[PDB]
Amino acid sequence: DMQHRIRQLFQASIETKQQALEVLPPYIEQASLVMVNALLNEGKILSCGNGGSAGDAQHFSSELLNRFERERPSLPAVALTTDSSTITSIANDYSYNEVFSKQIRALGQPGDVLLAISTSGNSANVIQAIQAAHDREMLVVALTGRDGGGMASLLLPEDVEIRVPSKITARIQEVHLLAIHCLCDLIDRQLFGS
Amino acid sequence: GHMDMQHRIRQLFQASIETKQQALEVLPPYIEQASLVMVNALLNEGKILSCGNGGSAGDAQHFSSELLNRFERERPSLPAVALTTDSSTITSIANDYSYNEVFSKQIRALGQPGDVLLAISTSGNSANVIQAIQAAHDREMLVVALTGRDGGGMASLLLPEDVEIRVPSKITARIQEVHLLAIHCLCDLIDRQLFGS
Amino acid sequence: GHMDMQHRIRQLFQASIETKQQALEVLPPYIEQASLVMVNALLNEGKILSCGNGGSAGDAQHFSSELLNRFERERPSLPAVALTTDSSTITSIANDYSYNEVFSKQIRALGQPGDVLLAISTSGNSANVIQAIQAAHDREMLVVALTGRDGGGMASLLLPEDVEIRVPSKITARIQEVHLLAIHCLCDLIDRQLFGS
Amino acid sequence: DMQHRIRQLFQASIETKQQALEVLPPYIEQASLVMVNALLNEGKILSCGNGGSAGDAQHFSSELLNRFERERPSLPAVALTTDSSTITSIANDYSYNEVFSKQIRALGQPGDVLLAISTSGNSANVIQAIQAAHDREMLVVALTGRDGGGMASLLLPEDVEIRVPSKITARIQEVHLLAIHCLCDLIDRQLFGS
Ligand SMILES: O=P(O)(O)OC[C@@H](O)[C@H]1O[C@H](O)[C@@H](O)[C@@H](O)[C@@H]1O
Ligand SMILES: O=P(O)(O)OC[C@@H](O)[C@H]1O[C@H](O)[C@@H](O)[C@@H](O)[C@@H]1O
Ligand SMILES: O=P(O)(O)OC[C@@H](O)[C@H]1O[C@H](O)[C@@H](O)[C@@H](O)[C@@H]1O
Ligand SMILES: O=P(O)(O)OC[C@@H](O)[C@H]1O[C@H](O)[C@@H](O)[C@@H](O)[C@@H]1O
Repeated sequence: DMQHRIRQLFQASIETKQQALEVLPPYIEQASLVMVNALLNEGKILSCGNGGSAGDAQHFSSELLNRFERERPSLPAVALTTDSSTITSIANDYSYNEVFSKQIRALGQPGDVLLAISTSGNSANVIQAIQAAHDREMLVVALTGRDGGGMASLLLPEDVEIRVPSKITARIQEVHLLAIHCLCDLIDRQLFGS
Repeated sequence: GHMDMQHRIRQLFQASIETKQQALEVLPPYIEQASLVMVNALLNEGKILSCGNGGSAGDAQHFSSELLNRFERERPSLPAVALTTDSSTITSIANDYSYNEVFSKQIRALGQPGDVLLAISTSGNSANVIQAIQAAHDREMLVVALTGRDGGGMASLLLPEDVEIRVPSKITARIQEVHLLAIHCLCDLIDRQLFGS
Repeated sequence: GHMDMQHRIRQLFQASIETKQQALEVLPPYIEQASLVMVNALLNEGKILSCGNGGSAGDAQHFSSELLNRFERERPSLPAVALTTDSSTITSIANDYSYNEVFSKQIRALGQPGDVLLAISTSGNSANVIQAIQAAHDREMLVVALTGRDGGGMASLLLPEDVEIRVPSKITARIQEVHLLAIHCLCDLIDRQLFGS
Repeated sequence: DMQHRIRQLFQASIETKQQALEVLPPYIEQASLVMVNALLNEGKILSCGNGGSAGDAQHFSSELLNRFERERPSLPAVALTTDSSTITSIANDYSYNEVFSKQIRALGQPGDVLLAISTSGNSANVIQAIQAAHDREMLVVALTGRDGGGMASLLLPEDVEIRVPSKITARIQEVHLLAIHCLCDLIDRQLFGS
């Protein structure tokens, strides 16, 4: 029974990826171009998310700040989910909704990029992070799922949404991780060739 | 050299120095009781969980790292865990439920009878820490509360076996400075009591 | 639309999909044994410690947060602790001694007989994780190792009661993708076994 | 006996502060001006350190990104000690000595400031962080103790050292924390008046 349940999970994950391969590629490519153009212009990338998505935020920032595959220079990315003093104080002093937006308002420079990760598209703090990136004239790459939630209504024409065609948070995170490896691979290829 | 700046810095140093002098007059008894609660917990194979917000979250992990690595003398690592460092845990709990549960949910899972909670707050009024204390009580843990001002809601929740180290100040930055020194004192007393000398 | 980019993305998706298909053929038995080791530890009031480097450190805290908060079903928080999140602890241990001791020193302090170590490495060759396994053994803990390639030095250290989930791939990013899914499977099996349904 | 030991610690801490008040103020002021000038020119501040010093690094970044005392806008600071994926991968892949320097090379922009914290002045990774800030044309504020170690030999004329007159790490960290509150207070006063 457990073996069957595991297979069923592997299979659902495989199917979700096959469904995502049918619609995500163009958005994944557009998002990598948005990020490469920012990196080429002294810009940096900020990432935020909650739970497994906070793990994706820092997964992305480490691939860039250290490396993805080939040896190359560190690239500028900052995860907004890791400084516990900043996060706890903001949430404590005002509200949890401001933990990312408040850092973006300080760190965001025009032309920088915000990688906003949410499987529901409905996390208040990421919705507010997107508003704050817009206030700093930043472009937004949003990794989402379901119907895109409030995050999708905030996206502007230059922003890019990568909406996983799934309603299951765990499946969604699995594609998000793959999507991030694609972005890291495409950024390296674009900046340093194949 | 600029007028206001050199004056201001001197004024801040003096206020930090004076605050420690007042604290020196009332905190020693509490700092000692608190180190004994911690030492007993450690001897009984228990562990210490710490929590706080902002500068206090910095203190929570400063404490944890002093024990897990070392304070001064070379000795084995001691069991402490700061409840403020796992961003996935913290963000998912706050995002799914409420920021008020970030520490308490971890304590309910991790806390064991006889463990100790180091609850840090300069006002004594942070809801998450207040809920952490209630969770430590529900897990039959003792609480060492580092506070300031009038103790706030944290103070009224403390039980007879708990220990409060209330800094005699209303200024958060002054209270944090004294909390850091108090933590260095607890680490020092814990080594003294556990390994002697 | 650009030639190479759309081709490359498709190629990466396919390689991720194929890797999962190969993993689907060999990992289920191990994933199940590993969930049973974890479930037994949790039932016996033990806890799970997780560690790893880079993407694997992300996985270590993803695992910890799934248990401390929730995976899918509403249920009480479960005891897990990622050994990779406390920066004060990690930096002081690496700075004073060696980066190789960052996990092992925490395990020696925190680990208890019957606890479980989730050791994550795509090569199986990270020294700190290798030393973490040796420390879990010294604390009479069982080890669940998420690896890849040929298992590396981590594989040769495993004992008969330990469980290895070795992804059939040599590519780190592919192995991490399968490690994430494996973790979702363990969380799913842990809830199933602990609360039924 | 324990009461006496505690008093002795409080007293040693008080004395160390009194000794620091005799020599630190000019450096503390110079460091706040260096930081204010960077913030006034779209620059940001990066902080790093180990152990209690990593705690100071993020203490500083939170005071700026959230707030110190008065309500004011978030200021740009990034602690390089908090993203565990970045830190572990760099140390794992190369060596622990590169955990900060590698992030500075990516994130550092000319005119930014590095707050490098070390009670000994001799931590390899902070020594290397200072070299990397110099490569990015950044100024350095170094919080140190003892004789300044390798960090002090790397400082350039525009950099500022705040060397606590103590050899005891715990005393040194106590002054560092006070020094950081001074910097936060001076930055607020300079930027938004008294
Ligand atoms: O993906 P979001 O809708 O932005 O929510 C993220 C987190 O709050 C977590 O929610 C649940 O607890 C789980 O699905 C987690 O895995 C998720 O990270
Ligand atoms: O010390 P508490 O009252 O529990 O509050 C802690 C934090 O929310 C922070 O509040 C303000 O932002 C500042 O005073 C911080 O230094 C403090 O850590
Ligand atoms: O998976 P390991 O062999 O134990 O190594 C983990 C990390 O050091 C990182 O190494 C490289 O930088 C990359 O492949 C990362 O994705 C990986 O986490
Ligand atoms: O202050 P450093 O010389 O840069 O060293 C920092 C850390 O390695 C730690 O060293 C010892 O373990 C203790 O003194 C810690 O408090 C300190 O943070």
